[PDB]
Amino acid sequence: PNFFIDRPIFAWVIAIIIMLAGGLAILKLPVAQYPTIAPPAVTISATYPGADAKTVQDTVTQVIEQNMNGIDNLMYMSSNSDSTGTVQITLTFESGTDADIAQVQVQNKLQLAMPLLPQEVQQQGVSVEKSSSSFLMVVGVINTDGTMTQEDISDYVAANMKDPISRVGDVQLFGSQYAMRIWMNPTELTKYQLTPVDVINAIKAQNAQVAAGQLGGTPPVKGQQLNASIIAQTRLTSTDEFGKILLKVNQDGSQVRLRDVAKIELGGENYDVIAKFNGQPASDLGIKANALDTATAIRAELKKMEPFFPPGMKIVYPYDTTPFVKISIHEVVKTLVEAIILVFLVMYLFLQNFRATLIPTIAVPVVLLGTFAVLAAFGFSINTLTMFGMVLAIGLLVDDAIVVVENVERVMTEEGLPPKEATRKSMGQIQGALVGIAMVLSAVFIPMAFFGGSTGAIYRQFSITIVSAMALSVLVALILTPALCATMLKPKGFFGWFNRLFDKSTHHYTDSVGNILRSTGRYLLLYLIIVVGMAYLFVRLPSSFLPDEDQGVFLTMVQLPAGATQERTQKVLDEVTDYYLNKEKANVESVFAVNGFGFAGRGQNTGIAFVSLKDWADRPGEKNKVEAITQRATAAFSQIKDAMVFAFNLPAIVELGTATGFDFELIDQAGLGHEKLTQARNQLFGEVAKYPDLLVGVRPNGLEDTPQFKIDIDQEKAQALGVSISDINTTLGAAWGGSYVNDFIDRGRVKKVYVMSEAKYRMLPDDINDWYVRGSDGQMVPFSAFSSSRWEYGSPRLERYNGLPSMEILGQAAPGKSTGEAMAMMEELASKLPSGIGYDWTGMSYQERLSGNQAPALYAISLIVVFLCLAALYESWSIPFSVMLVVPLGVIGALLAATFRGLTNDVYFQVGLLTTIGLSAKNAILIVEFAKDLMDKEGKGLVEATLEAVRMRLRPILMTSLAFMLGVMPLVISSGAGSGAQNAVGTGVLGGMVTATVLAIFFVPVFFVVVRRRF
Repeated sequence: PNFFIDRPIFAWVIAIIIMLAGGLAILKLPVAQYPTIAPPAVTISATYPGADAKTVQDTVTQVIEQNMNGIDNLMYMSSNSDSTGTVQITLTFESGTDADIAQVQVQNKLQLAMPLLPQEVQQQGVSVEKSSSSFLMVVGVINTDGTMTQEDISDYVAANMKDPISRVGDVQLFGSQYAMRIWMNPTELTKYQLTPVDVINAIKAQNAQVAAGQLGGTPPVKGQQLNASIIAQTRLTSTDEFGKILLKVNQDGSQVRLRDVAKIELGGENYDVIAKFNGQPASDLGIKANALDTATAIRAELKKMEPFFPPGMKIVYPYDTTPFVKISIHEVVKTLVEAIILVFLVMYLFLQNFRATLIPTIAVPVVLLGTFAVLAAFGFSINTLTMFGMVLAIGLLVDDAIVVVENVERVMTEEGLPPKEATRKSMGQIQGALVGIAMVLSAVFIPMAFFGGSTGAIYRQFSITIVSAMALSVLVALILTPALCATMLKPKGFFGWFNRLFDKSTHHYTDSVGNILRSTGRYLLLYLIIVVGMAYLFVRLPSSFLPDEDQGVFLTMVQLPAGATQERTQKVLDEVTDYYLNKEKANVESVFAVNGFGFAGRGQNTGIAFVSLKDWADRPGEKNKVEAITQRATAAFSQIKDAMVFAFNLPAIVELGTATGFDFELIDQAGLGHEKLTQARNQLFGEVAKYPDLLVGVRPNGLEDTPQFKIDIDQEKAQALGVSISDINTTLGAAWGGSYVNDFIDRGRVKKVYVMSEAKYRMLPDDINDWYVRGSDGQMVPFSAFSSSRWEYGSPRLERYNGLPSMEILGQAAPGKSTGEAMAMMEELASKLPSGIGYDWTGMSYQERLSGNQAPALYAISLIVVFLCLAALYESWSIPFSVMLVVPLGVIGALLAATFRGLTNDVYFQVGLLTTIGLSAKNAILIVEFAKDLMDKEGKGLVEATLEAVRMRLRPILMTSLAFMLGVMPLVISSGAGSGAQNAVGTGVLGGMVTATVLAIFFVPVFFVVVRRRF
């Protein structure tokens, strides 16, 4: 309005205020390369020392799966069961809910079922926690001295850091804590006729701590004048003085002390997990609100102890992402900077007035700040993509300002109107046009919130960003612009030539237009031909979900055959470290190799290797680039190999994996039995490999049967010999498996006690015979007495899906094939199989199929609402249609690019499409808005009004367009870190806009012409 044509500063102040607010935003908000994107998933952990997967499923898990019931938004419930007595159970809860609450919903249940359970486990640990696979980061620690061991490290740590640290979704500690370990000598127990049972018991007794009452505490006596507390034993505090743990005394008189018949050692709480950083032994932490603050408070909690470390105690940040992120963000900001400073001069071109250009110079930043303050009002996680949203906001931000600029400029110079009335005339013209364009453009991005999914939220954030940005841009366009002009604007040979040439060219081209408008059929047909090629492209699409880029690290798994060791594992893992360090040294900065932690649960035949790399400024070799490195290492690890080795990159999202892929999950409905499930499953592998035209990479994520060694016990003779079957089982377990006897103390820290057989006696079938047992009467006896032994094959893995023994199938559809038709193939093959066999999909292969294929609804709805705003501006049923025909034009321009260059589809792509769409609209909008009134209220010739409108306005349509174009260019120009997404974005919008803008100038007129002459 002109409320501000009373008052220059009132709006100056509004604006300074709003920018100040956006500035307030800078600090109080989050920072991340990505927002919260996954649904909230919960996990349960359970432990049973020394047994089978089948064992627990039949003892522990199956219970839980039975007695869970009544839990909100319970999407689904998967469960693993491994043969190290470990269970991880994952329940995903429907999107947009509260972990903090369902965690409890679930823990109450986990506690319904506990007493059903053992005392071993019930006492060991039964934990509830939350899902996070992608480790926020990692830390490693090595002994530079190279003199001590990993358990030393881990013990130090736990005594020092982990608890301070945990006060953060998860902390994981590879290794274990100092726990005392009683390595049992069986031979000498036989000598002295002892089953370990006596050992366990004597230990339970000689290591404890008990009440002592007090002296005269509660009711005293008359004249009593003293009170104190008594104290009994404590927990024995040394291996040495467990050596003193007395059992027995010989009849001769000699006693029986423990130390003489076993190794009393410090060792692992367990260790089926080992680490070596650059090959040198070390230990670690996997660490997981906020990203940067997290990192920095962590570095702080670290520094304190940094000087307090023992000698040869060095840290490492082997697996990290933060600096990557910051660098990406910083340069993506340099982007904005350069894009704006371009405009700074693009004005000077057609204005040449050091203050003809400053209103735009000024406004934009204020608007970006308004967007900051938007997300401030609503939080919404300042982060990368929501920042790209700022990038694309630019030209929208730009247009209306450029517009008013040239409007007033022409009104004054073309005619000689003082600033006030010149401007207010421009306004009497253009007031509502801008409202129109804004309401239009919003019709594109608004409809996306009602679109659901993790992508649902991606679109929510990016689009609401875009749209609020436009809102504020408009508002200011309608506030301060009107006065700035009459605030600094009074009523070359390096550019004079250019103005000359511009004037010549505009006349040449408008003349070509006057010539061609007479011809319509040919160019009319060309429009449709363009549409057809557009559809040809829309069908020739490659397709994806998101890209992945160098992040300073990557990974490689290692799988050995059934039957394995830490040793045959670690030898190979060492060959790997050797390769990476020796042949590709220049980029291989370090390595964090591991032994034990598999990717399909945990085990022995599994290993994982993290790879850390050099700086972005010293890794320019495209040949020795990230993915080519992996490529060539693969061949290196597919040649002289006797074990499977995937070697590859890190998908840069929290466990979403291949989106063109799928993960089928087969289930035994009705008591068919594990064996039949396996049979039909391998059978289906063999049967489905028949169609390598739709279905590719069909491997099971589960693992195969394995030699299980059974020891059958003949109850009869056991009873016959005065024996406790319990004594049998207990000797067995305490020797071979382990046992949580009790606790002891060290440095105010309690710690565990295990009593397990010495190593070299507990490793082989024949070793069994070395074991004896004390019958009732008292005489040591072998297992050979009553023990049968044999072999078979059973699985070490057992998975279940919501109640039921289930198996997994990792697969992918052909690239030019949706995952849906692959689901059709899978159902066709499997549903044809015997009764009792059901199935389901999951994860991606579930999520993306429950809601997919709605984006067309977005675009139809936007189309509609835009038609509406059009007729609103026009009160014309007929006119709107014309301008909508502008949609397709920019489209091809982007589409063709994806083939003109090696680029593909994603979110970014849909987004740039919608963007260029709204932009072409904006362009034609004000063109026609002019021409119409220029006809009606000037009574001009319809065609003549078109020509007048285009002539009076040709320079800015060029200006703003090309300006946004040049602002976007650098990305496509830009390479290096992050350049993946950067270029992916910069490409499509240029491609589309070039076409849209270079072409509308000839057909907007024709569209309107034919609309009017056929109506």
